[PDB]
Amino acid sequence: RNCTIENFKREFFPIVYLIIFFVGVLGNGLSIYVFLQPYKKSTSVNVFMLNLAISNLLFISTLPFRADYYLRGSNWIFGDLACRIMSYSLYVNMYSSIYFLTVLSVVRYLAMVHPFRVTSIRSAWILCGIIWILIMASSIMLLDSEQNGSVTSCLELNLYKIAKLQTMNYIALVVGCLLPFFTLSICYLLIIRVLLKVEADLEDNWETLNDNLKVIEKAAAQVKDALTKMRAAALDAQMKDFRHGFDILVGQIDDALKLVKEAQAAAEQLKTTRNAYIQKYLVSHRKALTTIIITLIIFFLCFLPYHTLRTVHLTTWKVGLCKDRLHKALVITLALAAANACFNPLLYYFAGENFKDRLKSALRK
Ligand SMILES: O=C(O)CCCN1C[C@@H](C(=O)O)Oc2c(NC(=O)c3ccc(OCCCCc4cc(F)ccc4Cl)cc3)cccc21
Ligand SMILES: CC(C)CCC[C@@H](C)[C@H]1CC[C@H]2[C@@H]3CC=C4C[C@@H](O)CC[C@]4(C)[C@H]3CC[C@]12C
Ligand SMILES: CCCCCCCC/C=C\CCCCCCCC(=O)OC[C@H](O)CO
Ligand SMILES: CCCCCCCC/C=C\CCCCCCCC(=O)O
Ligand SMILES: CCCCCCCC/C=C\CCCCCCCC(=O)O
Ligand SMILES: CCCCCCCC/C=C\CCCCCCCC(=O)O
Ligand SMILES: CCCCCCCC/C=C\CCCCCCCC(=O)O
Repeated sequence: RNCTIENFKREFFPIVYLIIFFVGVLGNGLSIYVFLQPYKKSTSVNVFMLNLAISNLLFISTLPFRADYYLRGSNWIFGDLACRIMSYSLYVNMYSSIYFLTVLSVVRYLAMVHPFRVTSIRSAWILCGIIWILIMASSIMLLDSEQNGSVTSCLELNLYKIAKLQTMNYIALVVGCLLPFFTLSICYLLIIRVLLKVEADLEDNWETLNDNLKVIEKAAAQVKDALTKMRAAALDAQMKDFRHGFDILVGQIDDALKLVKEAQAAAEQLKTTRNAYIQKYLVSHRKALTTIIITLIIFFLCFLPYHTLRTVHLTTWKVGLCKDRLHKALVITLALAAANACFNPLLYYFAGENFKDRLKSALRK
């Protein structure tokens, strides 16, 4: 090991791996504890988040061993099977995470489309199981093949595996990184488009309501006229129960008129119900937009630099050449990719589904 990158590695990896370990145990242990708290309602997004956190915490449990490897001067003492498992756990976590994130963004988009619409929980579990099976079967090759002599080396690129990984990169790069990032980019576009259009419509709706209510507030002959115009507009607008409730408000006001204080007072009750109708949409859009922005940032930080540098490192690799500068850049972006496993609970906190509700419930206990 003549190259200087090895001296860099033996100090750098123990630091970042142990930081990720402790931070990731705290975050994921607490997140999983919160998830499993009983709450009157549950959702498929809770399924996807729980699967992500379990995957991340499993991966995090391997990091003290990798740190040990480097702290011993790059000598593996944990046996051949354990080395195999290091490799396998790294890559299974990474791509299961990428797919759980992609599915989560898609789900939030599809939800913001339908704010008023167990059945989908079992489907969420079925989908998770599909993802696990496909990635675990695609990764078993790592389990097939501690190599070194006079010392025991694990975690190292070497001649024996170079051609193999050159082929596998090709697939994982395309199907495991770039295709999901493409899916995310379309999801961002669609989220922004739908959000802008819906909120423009909602502002128009609220504005016309306040116009009609200001007319009723100012000026009984014209009160009935305004209420009948509003009733006709509402009838043409036909959420059957919601429309019926608003129309019953209108009919109660129009009766209290046709029977000036009671009807004008009843006119205000539409305002709070309309504000609640607006807020339902606004909450769905907040959630979808937060999810997609945090997820794109994770991809730009954790996954795309790593896959880029990894690919070039493999393509230019030669037996008797160090390439210490490219190799150092790769080591750093590998740390970032690993660190995703402690970054993800940010998403549970800022875009969870009754996450804070479950947390406040836990705090009561
Ligand atoms: O420390 C250091 O000096 C630096 C790192 C050395 N080092 C250590 C070495 C090591 O791991 O020991 O790895 C590299 C790789 N590895 C790959 O380029 C790879 C490519 C593909 C791959 O596939 C796993 C299974 C993916 C299954 C899958 C999931 C999907 F979602 C979609 C499609 C598929 Cl197919 C694994 C590694 C590339 C460059 C260097 C190293
Ligand atoms: C992942 C990164 C690269 C995404 C950046 C892509 C840019 C080009 C995206 C982000 C938001 C997108 C816009 C979102 C909304 C609309 C309104 C629609 O009526 C025409 C397209 C238009 C104007 C989109 C054009 C493309 C767009 C500007
Ligand atoms: C909504 C905005 C539009 C969404 C789109 C934004 C995200 C693009 C995603 C993937 C493209 C990846 C393209 C990478 C192509 C590289 C091909 C290449 O460089 O090949 C090198 C060499 O020729 C081979 O051996
Ligand atoms: C992530 C580090 C390496 C992990 C290797 C694979 C471990 C799998 C662990 C947990 C997956 C949980 C499986 C639950 C999904 C099945 C649901 C169903 O079939 O209905
Ligand atoms: C990673 C993100 C890439 C940045 C893409 C830049 C394009 C952003 C375009 C529009 C952002 C719109 C923000 C939402 C405005 C809401 C205001 C309103 O609805 O009244
Ligand atoms: C967003 C970065 C993801 C990974 C980087 C880790 C460090 C980030 C630390 C703090 C970021 C906080 C982002 C909060 C977004 C929520 C905004 C909102 O609630 O509307
Ligand atoms: C809940 C996070 C609040 C942050 C406070 C900082 C210190 C907290 C650290 C560890 C507390 C561990 C909480 C686990 C105990 C179970 C919770 C309960 O009592 O219901």
